[PDB]
Amino acid sequence: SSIPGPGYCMGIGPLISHGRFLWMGIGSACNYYNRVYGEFMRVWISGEETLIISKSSSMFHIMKHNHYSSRFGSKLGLQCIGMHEKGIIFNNNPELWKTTRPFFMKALSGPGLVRMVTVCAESLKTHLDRLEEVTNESGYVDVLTLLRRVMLDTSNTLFLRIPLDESAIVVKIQGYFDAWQALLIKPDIFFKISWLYKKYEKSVKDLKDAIEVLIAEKRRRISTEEKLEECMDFATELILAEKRGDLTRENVNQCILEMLIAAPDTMSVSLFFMLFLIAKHPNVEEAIIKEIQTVIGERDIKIDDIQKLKVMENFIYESMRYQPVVDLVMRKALEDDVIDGYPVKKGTNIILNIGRMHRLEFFPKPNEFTLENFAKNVPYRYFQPFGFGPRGCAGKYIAMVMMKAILVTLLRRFHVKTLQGQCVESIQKIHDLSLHPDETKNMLEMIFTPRN
Ligand code: HEM
Ligand SMILES: C[C@]12CCC(=O)C=C1CC[C@@H]1[C@@H]2CC[C@]2(C)C(=O)CC[C@@H]12
Repeated sequence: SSIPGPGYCMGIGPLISHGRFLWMGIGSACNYYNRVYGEFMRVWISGEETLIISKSSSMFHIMKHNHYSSRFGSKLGLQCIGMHEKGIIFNNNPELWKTTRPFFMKALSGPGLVRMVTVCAESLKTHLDRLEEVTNESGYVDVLTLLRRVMLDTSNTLFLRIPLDESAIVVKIQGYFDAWQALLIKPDIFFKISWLYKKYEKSVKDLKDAIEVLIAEKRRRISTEEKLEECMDFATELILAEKRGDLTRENVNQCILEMLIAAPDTMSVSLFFMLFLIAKHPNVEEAIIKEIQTVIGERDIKIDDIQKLKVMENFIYESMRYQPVVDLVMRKALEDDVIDGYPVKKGTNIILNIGRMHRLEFFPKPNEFTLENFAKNVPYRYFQPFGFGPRGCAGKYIAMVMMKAILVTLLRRFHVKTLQGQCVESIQKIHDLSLHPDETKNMLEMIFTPRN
């Protein structure tokens, strides 16, 4: 099988397609190109041939096998944000990625995942008592900012635990994400004309310098520390690995950065969307509340409770299916292969359009939000919200814990209303690297009225 997609008009196809990605945003471009051409098609980002693929089979092949455990993107852009051959998220050096990932994987499972269930709860509680910090005169809560701050507090107290300016760092993290998003697929040309990216360069510096402060203190505390065996955590594990000779200070520093931003970037937007679904789906809200009564009562949330919360689990999955935040995934082929029908050379970029795939394949009612879609056990090869295999989401397990943890603690205490008719469908979203609300609009606030 030869490959679908636009014509290579002797060097115009590549320029229009890259330009389309820049103009529309990565995610909407992927959808455009899938809807026009096949569910398996070719495009160019910069020069290199880049496949955009929504076919469940192809997705599964790619994530399963070890010769796709790379991503891609502008080397100059990645260098700019400090992700070029450094952390793990966009660390495309196979050997260096291989050696770094285990640190993340240890921290996001076993005992740390058990700790997380209560660290999440206490953080949100603590923030819901300080609801003045986020609420209007008119009673409107800035849910996004609330969520970001608890995601950051949570992440800190589990992986690092140094005191910090919660509010300031949340704003800096947003700046870093925006920068990352901007520069990820910008052509080299862009980086020559340098009053066009100095803007972003400063966002990165601001976050990177704020974290250098924290990791500096963390270093001091480790050197003085007496019973070092007792109080292990992600930051420490890394720092100790450097102190052997396994890791580089620069790399450590990026991994710490990357762990802190991860949840503020993604969890908060997912829970936001989930809250807007709860608002406009009262049928489901009851079921969830009934389940909480049955299972938890007015006891504190505990690790053993989370498996029992079957309805909420399905709610989360359906929210992530229907309204994804991470609707697409970037890989690269490290060896040649045949993939479904088509041949794929090494160095070929890949974009798995998992958000489109969740509407085209397995589910009874793909285009409407219903828990009937998760009434019958879903095979993991028809629904990958986190990905799987050697480079799947490192937080995939702990994330589900955290989402159940915060929804329970919030919905226990507050009914959630949404201003006007506003719903997830009527929210105006940007659809570039991730899929998230356009924050330059308004009517993104919510209202929290008590229970009992
Ligand atoms: C709703 C929540 C989340 C979703 C939907 C999500 C989804 C994803 C997806 C699709 C990937 C790409 C995996 C692949 O290429 O197959 C990914 C990567 C990643 N996620 Fe998440 N994620 C979430 C939360 C988190 C959290 C809370 C953390 C950390 C605390 C995290 C850390 C990562 C990391 C480190 C990677 C990169 C793995 C690598 O490239 O080696 N994620 N995530
Ligand atoms: C989940 C994630 C990591 C943690 C974080 O801080 C923010 C994001 C959002 C973008 C995700 C990324 C992981 C890698 C993804 C899936 C891609 O290959 C394209 C989009 C990108």
